[PDB]
Amino acid sequence: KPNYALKFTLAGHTKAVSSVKFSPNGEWLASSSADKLIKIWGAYDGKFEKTISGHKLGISDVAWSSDSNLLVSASDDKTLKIWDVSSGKCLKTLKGHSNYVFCCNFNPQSNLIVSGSFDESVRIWDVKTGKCLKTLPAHSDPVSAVHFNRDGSLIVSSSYDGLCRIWDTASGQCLKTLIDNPPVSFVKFSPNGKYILAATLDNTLKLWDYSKGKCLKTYTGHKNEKYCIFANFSVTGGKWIVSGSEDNLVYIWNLQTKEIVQKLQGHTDVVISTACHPTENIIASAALENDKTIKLWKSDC
Ligand SMILES: CNC(=O)c1nc(NS(=O)(=O)c2cc(Br)cc(Cl)c2O)cn1C1CCCC1
Repeated sequence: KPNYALKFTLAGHTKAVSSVKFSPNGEWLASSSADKLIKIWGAYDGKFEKTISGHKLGISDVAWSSDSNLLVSASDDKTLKIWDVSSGKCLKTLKGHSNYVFCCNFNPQSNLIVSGSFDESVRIWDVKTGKCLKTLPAHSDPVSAVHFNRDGSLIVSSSYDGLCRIWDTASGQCLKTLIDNPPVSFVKFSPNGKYILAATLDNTLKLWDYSKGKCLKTYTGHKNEKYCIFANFSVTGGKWIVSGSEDNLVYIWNLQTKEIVQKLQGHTDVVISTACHPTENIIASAALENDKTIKLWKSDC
């Protein structure tokens, strides 16, 4: 079992935090908030680095380019913005969605951005020009998550409509639909690209072989019936699953046995987002508006 212990609490956001993400080079943590701001923090000591501003309404998600030089943010103002992290300047505003943008990601190559929106569509965008390349009629309800696989050739999307879908990046064609149908609040590809991890608002995480349409594992015991809470694979030490929870705790499961191996206590509101450091056994966690803080935790395995 891991032994994550609190090392830093990071205050500064003035509304609920929505997303935390470590930069791929391990140096930074980015946070987004309903307060319309992105904040950059040192990944190792939690020292505040800078505030990035420009969105007109709150932000649901942020994501890093693979070279850690760009961020993209998804906002209720119906746009995404591409930011140069070093200068804090908005490089591009991605316009096209007709309602709130809820989720976003770069592909590994980082020449594309994928977004999902309340408008039920998935859009694929050219990073260099900011132009929308494809609009996928992906779902019949808000899109809660979008993620590229390890080589960028596939996209997975989830939605409140109860579906997960796998898309061919180049053609935009839907290659697979996984379908009771509780709302899907989060999905991402596994590190080895063969599985997807999906959160449903039945307080359950499920590890699916999407090619076979078989559910290999389920992770339960946490509380998730309302919010789109990020889940993570922890790949630096022991193989874990990490998720926030609506009972204010961080949950950590053994990937193989599905046993809860740790619960991290300290937040005073829903833990809406967690993130796992790329090389060290470090977790970042973030909570809603009774709390508004980010916590950094460290384990020996
Ligand atoms: C000894 N290996 C396994 O037990 C195993 N690895 C995977 N691959 S994975 O999900 O992508 C993955 C997850 C984590 Br957390 C870290 C890494 Cl590095 C990684 O590759 C799946 N499993 C089993 C088979 C179904 C569930 C457990």
